[PDB]
Amino acid sequence: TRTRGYVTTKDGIKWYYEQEGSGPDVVLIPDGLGECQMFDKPMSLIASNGFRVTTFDMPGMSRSSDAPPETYQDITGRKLAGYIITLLDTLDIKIASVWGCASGASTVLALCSDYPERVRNGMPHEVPTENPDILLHIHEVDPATISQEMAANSRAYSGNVEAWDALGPEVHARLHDNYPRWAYGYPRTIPPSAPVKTEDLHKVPIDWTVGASTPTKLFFENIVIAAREGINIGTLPGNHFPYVSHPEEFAKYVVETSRKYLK
Amino acid sequence: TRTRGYVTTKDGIKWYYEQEGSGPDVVLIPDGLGECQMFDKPMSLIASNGFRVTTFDMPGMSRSSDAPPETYQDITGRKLAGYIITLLDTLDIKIASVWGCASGASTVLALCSDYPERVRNGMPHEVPTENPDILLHIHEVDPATISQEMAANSRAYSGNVEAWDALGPEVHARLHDNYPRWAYGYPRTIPPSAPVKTEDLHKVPIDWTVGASTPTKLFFENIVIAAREGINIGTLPGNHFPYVSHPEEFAKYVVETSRKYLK
Repeated sequence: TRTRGYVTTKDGIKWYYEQEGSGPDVVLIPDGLGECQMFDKPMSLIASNGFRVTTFDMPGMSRSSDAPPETYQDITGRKLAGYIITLLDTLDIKIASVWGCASGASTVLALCSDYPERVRNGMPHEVPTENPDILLHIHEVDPATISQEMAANSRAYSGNVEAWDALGPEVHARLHDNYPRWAYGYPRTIPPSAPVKTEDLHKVPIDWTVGASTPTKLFFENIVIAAREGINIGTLPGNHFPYVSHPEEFAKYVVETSRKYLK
Repeated sequence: TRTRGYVTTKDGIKWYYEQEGSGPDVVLIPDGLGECQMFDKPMSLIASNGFRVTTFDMPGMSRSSDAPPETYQDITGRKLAGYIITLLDTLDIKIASVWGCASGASTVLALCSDYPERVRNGMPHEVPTENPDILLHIHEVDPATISQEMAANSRAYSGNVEAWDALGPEVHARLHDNYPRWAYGYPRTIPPSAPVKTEDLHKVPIDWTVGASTPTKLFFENIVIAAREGINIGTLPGNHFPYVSHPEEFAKYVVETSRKYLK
């Protein structure tokens, strides 16, 4: 059964989290928008394949908004990893298979690099390494405008607008409030903090992906870096949100990829 | 000064070709549509930097229509390379910097692999290694349908529909006649014959590119291969036709890339 609730960690964050299943641990880290309801559908699919799946809203986002200012400002992959570690310690998850897109992907990599003992295998998807043109001045306009622009951008990069709309009104209302916060703390600090250096990439197994429909230039360095480092790299259908656009295919990938590292 | 001409080579092909400038040779091999008029603007731009630029319509296409059927059936990069070598001998171009997209890129690689003495440096763009979904059965369709389908596909993937439209009605009238020809002879045999083996890639300098706006999956294999093989890889603005969509950026890429291997 899916359990849903809150837990407050020693850093002051009141986390909203969800769990389902039993078996080896799989952790699903949201993308920058910090909304874990995006994992609902695939979560059931992955859990039913023999894994305990854990997901959560990110600090200051959505239902995890009751968190100290510090937890949502000047965000890096390493900063978020530190908070995730704390959360995992509280939930007693010693080792796991970790997924993450965008800033979630940065966190995955930071975990692979600085907390190898806790990662069975990392699945990063579209690691931000450069700040995209369309988001250069996102923080320069009114909050309401940010919400509107980001709402349109996210939909456009959803990979399936119908499924994006189908996330529901409750999710979209939460996203509306996350957009400005995200813009102030993420886009400028996340990309330069990408742990994509050679010394970050070889302690644990990594399976890297990029969206099949995502314009080549956006995550082009992701591919090149992976290939050069001899790390498995491929695409997933969709764009920025494979777990929303193609939940079945997304679940299958996580299951198969994690299943191969089990022993 | 732009010279335009026709010349019949010993294989029976009546080629149509154009040339401009003086200096080291630059050859612009068209894409699968074999329409060299798409290189019009950039041709002058390249030429003005001290290069003799040569382009031509491809066998069976457009103004090089008068050609033996064999020359546009069961087409591979290697078959095209052969025909092009003969033409180069006939125009007395000994060594050249060669650009090519799609099947033109397959041709470039074949030239780099089999006729290395004739290539100063190769510039392949979007080498087909797989056949996309859409063209999976466009060879069992019919001439009017194909021209309707392909004309839209190309516009879509043009990278700039205004510029594509601005090519003119003569151009599109010729393209109209080529679509089916292209379809019966290219799609099924070009991708499987891609000269992207280890042995094909290290005899001469190669600078590989992919479209910046092209969906990642399409030429994902190109990136992985280049990176794995230590070959320079990057993006160019646009999609499939950077010479049409972004003439100045294209011309700059070609000139700068070529200048690297001069003197």
